[PDB]
Amino acid sequence: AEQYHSQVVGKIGYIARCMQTIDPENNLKKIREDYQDVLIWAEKNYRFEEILEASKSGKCPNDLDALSRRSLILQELLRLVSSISPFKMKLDLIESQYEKMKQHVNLWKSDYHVKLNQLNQLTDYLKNAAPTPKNNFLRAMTSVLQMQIAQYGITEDNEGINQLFKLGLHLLAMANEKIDEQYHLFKGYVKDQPEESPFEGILPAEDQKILVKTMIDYAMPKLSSKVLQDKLSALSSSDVLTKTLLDSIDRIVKENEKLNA
Repeated sequence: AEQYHSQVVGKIGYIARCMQTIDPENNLKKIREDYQDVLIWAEKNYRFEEILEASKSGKCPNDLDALSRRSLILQELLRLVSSISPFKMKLDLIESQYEKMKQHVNLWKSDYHVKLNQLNQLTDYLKNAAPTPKNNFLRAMTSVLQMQIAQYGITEDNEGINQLFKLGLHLLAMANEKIDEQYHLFKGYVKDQPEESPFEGILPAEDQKILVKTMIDYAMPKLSSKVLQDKLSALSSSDVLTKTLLDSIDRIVKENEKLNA
């Protein structure tokens, strides 16, 4: 009996704490407007017994099932903001993304939810992943994924975002011994995406250098002359992995075929 209204007070506070975690500076006026009937009981110095009585007498929203459904929506919005960190979504997009989540007929079978699930699976795997070429490839693309979700959201049709999910999950499914398949996937991604330097501002400068060295060290054993070896080493001066760099390596690899039958 009194346990139920204690749950109502708890759920009211949980929603407010979720809102405070998302928006501590009170910038999301539209989302807070949707929850003002709940938030008001936590931003005034009501004591527990007062909110408990407010639930017993109906002065606050006291349908526990309805409060939980509203809470899960806000929890999914917080997960979106948390899952893209260290990248940040602008205020108006946070609120428009919330509106899409709120208005969905079944949010928990939507691709918004499934995309968040699979994004978290990538970041979870990367937590304790050894710095192999495969995982460095995956970390680079997962970071681009987070940045594109922060810019475009998680609800609209985006072939770039789906391709990053696809290629990222494929790297995770690849065996550590399928080296040529890992590089073919990664090189293929950089060539097929539209940005000339798709990792600048997204990866740390040292991570970009490691990617450059990974491409050089992969192609170097194939070369059959010092002249072509020197041309490839001349490319290792680049601190950024660009589409141009990859094409310049492929031209050297192509020239090497003239020295082989």
